[PDB]
Amino acid sequence: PQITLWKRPLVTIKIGGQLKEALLDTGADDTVLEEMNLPGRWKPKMIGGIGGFIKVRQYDQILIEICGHKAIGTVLVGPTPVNIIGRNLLTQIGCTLNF
Amino acid sequence: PQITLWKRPLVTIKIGGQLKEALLDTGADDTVLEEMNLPGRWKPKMIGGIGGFIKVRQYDQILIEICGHKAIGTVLVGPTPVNIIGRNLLTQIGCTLNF
Ligand SMILES: CCC(CC)CN(C[C@@H](O)[C@H](Cc1ccccc1)NC(=O)O[C@H]1CO[C@H]2OCC[C@H]21)S(=O)(=O)c1ccc(CO)cc1
Repeated sequence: PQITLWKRPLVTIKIGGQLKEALLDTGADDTVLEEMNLPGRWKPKMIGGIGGFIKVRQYDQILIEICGHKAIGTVLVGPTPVNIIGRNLLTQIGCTLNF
Repeated sequence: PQITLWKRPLVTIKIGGQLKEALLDTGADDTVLEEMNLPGRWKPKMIGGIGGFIKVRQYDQILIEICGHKAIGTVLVGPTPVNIIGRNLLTQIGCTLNF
């Protein structure tokens, strides 16, 4: 689809078998989701945003479906204000900016 | 143009008579620029993201030229680590997401 930006680009995602809402975020290198239980091993990591750095759980090679488009990649879980889909998965679904 | 997301979507902008590099950020409601001395009146504001909040100065009706496309609207100024072009100006230059 073509998505205009007069509203937040929110989409439904499916991860770990559960549906959630997420923000398509071209300003995020990484995908960061709010606290949730995910299967598989994880490693502690740190990521920095506009307000400072937070600790996250890094899940590698996680299956995640974004508006019916499949992606498999790194998902960070931690105290983010909003579920964000970052460029590491936006590239996998073929997302581009156009003007 | 069409911008892929393999790398950060940085473009050259013109504001207050200065050329800068800024992110085309669909995850940002409003535009936020690194510290700079703009003239005119402003209003204090706090904006939040990963890591917490920063204090910024809100200027209204600021002209920014993004890759030759003119846009005028709210520009926040504060200690952000990156210049961020948010949706309030992305819509004005005709920017869309596509996949
Ligand atoms: C509330 C939703 C977003 C935060 C969750 C909003 N952000 C824009 C986002 O694109 C930032 C923009 C950004 C980019 C680099 C450094 C600071 C902020 N990217 C970001 O935080 O990505 C992190 C995950 O991937 C990594 O790679 C970049 C940092 C990490 S934000 O910078 O905090 C922000 C911007 C403008 C406003 C005013 O409307 C309010 C918040």
